[PDB]
Amino acid sequence: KTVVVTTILESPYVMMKKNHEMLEGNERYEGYCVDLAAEIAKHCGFKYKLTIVGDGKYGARDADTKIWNGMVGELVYGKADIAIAPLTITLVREEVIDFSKPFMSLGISIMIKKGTPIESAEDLSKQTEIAYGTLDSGSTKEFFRRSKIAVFDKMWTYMRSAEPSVFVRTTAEGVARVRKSKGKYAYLLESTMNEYIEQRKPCDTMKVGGNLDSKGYGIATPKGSSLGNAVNLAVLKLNEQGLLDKLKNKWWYDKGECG
Amino acid sequence: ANKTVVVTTILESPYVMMKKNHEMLEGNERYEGYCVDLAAEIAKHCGFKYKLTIVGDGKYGARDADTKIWNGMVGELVYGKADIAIAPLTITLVREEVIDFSKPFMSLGISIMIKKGTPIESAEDLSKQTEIAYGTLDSGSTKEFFRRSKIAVFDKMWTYMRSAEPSVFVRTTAEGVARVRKSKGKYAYLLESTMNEYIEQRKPCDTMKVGGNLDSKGYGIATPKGSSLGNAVNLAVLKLNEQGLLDKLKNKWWYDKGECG
Ligand SMILES: N[C@@H](Cn1oc(=O)[nH]c1=O)C(=O)O
Ligand SMILES: N[C@@H](Cn1oc(=O)[nH]c1=O)C(=O)O
Repeated sequence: KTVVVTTILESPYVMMKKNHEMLEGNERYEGYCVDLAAEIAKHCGFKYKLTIVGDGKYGARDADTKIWNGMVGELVYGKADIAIAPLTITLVREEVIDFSKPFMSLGISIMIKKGTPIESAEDLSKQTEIAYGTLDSGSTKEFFRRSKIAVFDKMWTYMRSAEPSVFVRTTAEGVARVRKSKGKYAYLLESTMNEYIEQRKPCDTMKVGGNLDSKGYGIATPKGSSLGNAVNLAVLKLNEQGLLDKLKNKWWYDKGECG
Repeated sequence: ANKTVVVTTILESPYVMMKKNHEMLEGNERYEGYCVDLAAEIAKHCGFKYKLTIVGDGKYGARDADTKIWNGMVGELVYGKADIAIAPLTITLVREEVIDFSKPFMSLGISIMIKKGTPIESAEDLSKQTEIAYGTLDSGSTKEFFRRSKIAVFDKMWTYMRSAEPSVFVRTTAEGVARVRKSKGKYAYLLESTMNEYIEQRKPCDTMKVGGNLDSKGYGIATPKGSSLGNAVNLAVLKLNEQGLLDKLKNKWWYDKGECG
């Protein structure tokens, strides 16, 4: 049986190849997770079909309906057999789906328009001139909503009531907002996307401060899936062979169009 | 029928260390450290009583080629001598094949420790010279890394280390640190970044971590394959990290009382 892989269009993990309109199937995409999927499948011995998550979200649980959306939802409801994307390993998710050991490390970080008067999260919380938000339906937003740390708590109180909305539908939108806000908007996103955007034209953004936390991305499968074991061992072998580092260098620093 | 959980761990600073008056203390009270605190937090969150026991052979864990017998903490789990391992045990493929690991509670990578002033800033530097000797810890993931690497530079380093005389391998991290400190810069030690940065903050502040890490991995809490404690332990680790506890514990044992400024 062909394995259904749910993923999300997020640079440089999964992107549409140039001329993708005349391409079909898996050949339409390119990126770190596209290469990763190939390696995993190769090591686990299964054929697969890449599909972009329907609602374009990562995965959150609606406090009301208590339904899961994004990639997490597709795994939970049997729409997909596995998730191969920059999906953050978290407690709430781990309670409904399984995660392989992490294939990449990261932490929430700050992205600013070059020249912006901000060096840390604490800075952002002390001022009101510069707005700041996060992605929706993701682990970053949850981070602030559940944080009991003074600074983060303060930032959350501000963000959930900010007007206009400081939350964005996609990372691209958060980035575009920073670039077009003349420094009046700072975006909170994972260090991985941050450092990637940092090395791309027009090279007008940069990462400031340390990471707010430390965690990783994991390949996810429906709770109690037979693929779980082989996938986990595959991630470990790939990391030990140095493949994960090669892929990281290939989609991140190689083609460094910035200075 | 709830029973006291046997925790195998290892005397490795600052994860597990003997308290000052350890001889006036008994049981778990004899020890202090990052993993001692971690054990308490996990036990609390999972609701179990435990007994900390230092691994007999003082090794992390390796499979003897030929007899296929595992030693160290990994062996304690495999042969049922312990119920769980709470220590800086590196999550690796060969180990995950015989025991279970929770998600990472700490991140690290192999690194280089030098005596200050030593003319080395990378693994490549080490591989192109013979004046400065270098080695790793025995029965661990670092030695296995070089032994199994297909990467040119690392293969070259392993080829040199495995046959150097006298032996460049040490039985304990402490022995490796001593060798770096007393060898006038003629010895460089390969060890995990975590131990490296801890030592860098200890007197007499004569060692330094140089270059980036050779890899990126983590430490996990290990349990015998199929253990019932597995699930709860994994979740506990995740909750602790999200609460910021783990970041707090590392600063406590690494920097809060650093001895080098
Ligand atoms: N990897 C995140 C998605 N997301 O990307 C960011 O940069 N922030 C954020 O929430 C997830 O798995 O929910
Ligand atoms: N955590 C390592 C033990 N060890 O510590 C080092 O610094 N190198 C090394 O092999 C393991 O689990 O085998």
